[PDB]
Amino acid sequence: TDPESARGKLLQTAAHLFRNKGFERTTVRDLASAVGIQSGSIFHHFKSKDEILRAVMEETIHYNTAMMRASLEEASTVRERVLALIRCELQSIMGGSGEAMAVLVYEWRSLSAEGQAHVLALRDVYEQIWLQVLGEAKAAGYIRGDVFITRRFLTGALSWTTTWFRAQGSLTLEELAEEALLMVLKSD
Amino acid sequence: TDPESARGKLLQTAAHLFRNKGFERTTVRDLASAVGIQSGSIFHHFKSKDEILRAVMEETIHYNTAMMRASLEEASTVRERVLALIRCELQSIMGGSGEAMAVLVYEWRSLSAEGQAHVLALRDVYEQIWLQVLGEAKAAGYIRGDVFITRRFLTGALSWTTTWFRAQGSLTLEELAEEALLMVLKSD
Ligand SMILES: [Mg+2]
Ligand SMILES: [Mg+2]
Repeated sequence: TDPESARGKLLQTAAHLFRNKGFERTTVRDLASAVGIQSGSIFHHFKSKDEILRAVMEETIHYNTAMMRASLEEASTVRERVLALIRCELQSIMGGSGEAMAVLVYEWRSLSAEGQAHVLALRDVYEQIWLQVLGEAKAAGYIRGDVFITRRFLTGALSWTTTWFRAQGSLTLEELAEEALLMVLKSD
Repeated sequence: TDPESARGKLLQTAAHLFRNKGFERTTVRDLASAVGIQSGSIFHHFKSKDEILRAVMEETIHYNTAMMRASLEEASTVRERVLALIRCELQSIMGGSGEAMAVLVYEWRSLSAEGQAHVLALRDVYEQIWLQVLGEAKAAGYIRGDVFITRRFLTGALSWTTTWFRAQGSLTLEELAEEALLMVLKSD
């Protein structure tokens, strides 16, 4: 969405308030004061506060995915396409994608069933990009195992990096992504 | 420890009470009634209730590790030794190792710093078995990447299986372990 539209100002500013204070502690008053409007005008753009949270999360995933596809477009070989997705995912895991991603992770349980189903639809599209690229890898002979299960293991291996990557000290994210590629591909 | 010794009866029975009710809700009275003793006699064997929790967790790890080493002893090839550790870890992740493992995972924050350092010492030994076996694999030419980082990714990939393995329906744990082996080894 458009950052200068009042919708965009509201979404982008809500992302910070939610990240800083929590969704539950962020009042409708808080958001209106931050955007320089009155409480009651918030609800000209979203049907509910729950819907603002849904849109913050949708925006983050739309952005991560757009970034992924753009990186893929610049990659012409199997090894570079797999590496592009690994790097994008790691960058998202390590606080790239910013406040609105941190909101997705910690405020997940604040979102309505209906909001959640919308955000999960976007996650489905994100996963299909992974499955396309890993399916290409499998077809070219770079992946030994089942494509869907390979993605499930890689999901866990990359996510877990939050528990240890900072403790390492001298390993960069690019080196981490390269090591992930060495694990998942038979050759690169 | 010895299951028929009063120490063993206490530890093995505490493992259930802690798993069923939580450590915090398990009173000294509860444990004494379950073992058929008086509250005050519990503390002839352990210095504290915190120490009973430490010993439940230590026993589980000692047992998992003993099982690991035994499986390794029956494996004569690199592929079977790596698979043995993957299978043992998965079996532990999926509710093998039983009540005392579930206690380790959920009651971790109830354990004292001193108890924790003891349990972490056992985890160190467990990890060194993984590093030995993966180091053998690397030496024989089966692993492309860094041994320590390969173990960190595999830790995350196996742990994450709790979030999805039941939803699959028809995949067995042995098949899951085989798929993990296909990912981590260049050949098997
Ligand atoms: Mg901003
Ligand atoms: Mg028992």
